[PDB]
Amino acid sequence: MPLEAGLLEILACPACHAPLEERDAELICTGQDCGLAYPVRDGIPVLLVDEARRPE
Ligand SMILES: [Zn+2]
Repeated sequence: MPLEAGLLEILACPACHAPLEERDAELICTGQDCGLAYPVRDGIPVLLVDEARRPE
């Protein structure tokens, strides 16, 4: 009962599975219901919905 992987190189949002767009030091969610923004902290990206930031 192995967990699904499907190439870990595939880009997909944390929960709102959809295309992601990198911008400078922040990541922007792209897709139909996407639009959330995730800033990089200490060189580490944020994949938490609660910490996700809304469009400026
Ligand atoms: Zn997304």
